[PDB]
Amino acid sequence: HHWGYGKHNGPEHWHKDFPIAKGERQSPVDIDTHTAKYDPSLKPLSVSYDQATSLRILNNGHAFNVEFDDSQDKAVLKGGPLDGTYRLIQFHFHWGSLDGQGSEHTVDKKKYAAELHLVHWNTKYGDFGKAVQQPDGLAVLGIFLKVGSAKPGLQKVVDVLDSIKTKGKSADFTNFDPRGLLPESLDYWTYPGSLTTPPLLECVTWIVLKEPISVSSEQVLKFRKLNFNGEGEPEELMVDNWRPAQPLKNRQIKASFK
Ligand SMILES: NS(=O)(=O)c1cc(C(=O)NCCO)c(SC2CCCCC2)cc1Cl
Ligand SMILES: [Zn+2]
Repeated sequence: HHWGYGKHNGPEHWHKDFPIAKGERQSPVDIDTHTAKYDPSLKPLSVSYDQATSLRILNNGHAFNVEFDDSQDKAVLKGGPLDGTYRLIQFHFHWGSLDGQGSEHTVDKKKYAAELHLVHWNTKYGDFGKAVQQPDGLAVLGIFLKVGSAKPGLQKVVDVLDSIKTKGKSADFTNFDPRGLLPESLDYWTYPGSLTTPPLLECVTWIVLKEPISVSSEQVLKFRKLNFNGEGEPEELMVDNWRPAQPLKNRQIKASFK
């Protein structure tokens, strides 16, 4: 039946329902750090999350989303490679069954334990659903996670996961500050790509930070206790919910640094 990450419905099957899976600007990609060229014309990124209003956390059967009120200009991304203003709508993660895999992007073929995606939509198109129909509709800030020291700012998310164990469960999640998930440096790579989940639309400017954040083994172990299945169905741990790297094709990855 429906797409997922399992034995029979995972990434290698998605093209049959979503032929753009084999398109010309698919994500994620391996970032070859020696080939990415420093681009002096990029700007510092502007991440303005001071007025971010979180509302709720949802297990959607693929990952979990932390949702924001995007009905006004509050939490916005701009600058860097972007023109105009992009509003935060949600964040989620991809992660592995073991610490040696889980990220979607890779760096010189290195896999991180997990990757955080902060999803934003371009306010010139009025709403998220119109934005995903445009080549410059979305901007995703991607952040790698390695296992080491705990990330204090992640603990509020970790502790609510037992309340949204299974697909379709949600919980109130107000007053969460996403600034606590950022690394110290905003040095980044950028390229034109796609959603990494069906429908795989080619509507995303990717901005991938170079500096990972560190989370503890105990924090990532709580992610791995979530379930892909619904309540009362046989348990399928939510692990390995990442799409592998796709062909770069006719694209350049640009560096904001060096
Ligand atoms: N992994 S990613 O490329 O950052 C990305 C993921 C999703 C997303 O939440 N996917 C889960 C299955 O729908 C969404 S929202 C989703 C996709 C379009 C229709 C609305 C649901 C947007 C992005 Cl950019
Ligand atoms: Zn994602």
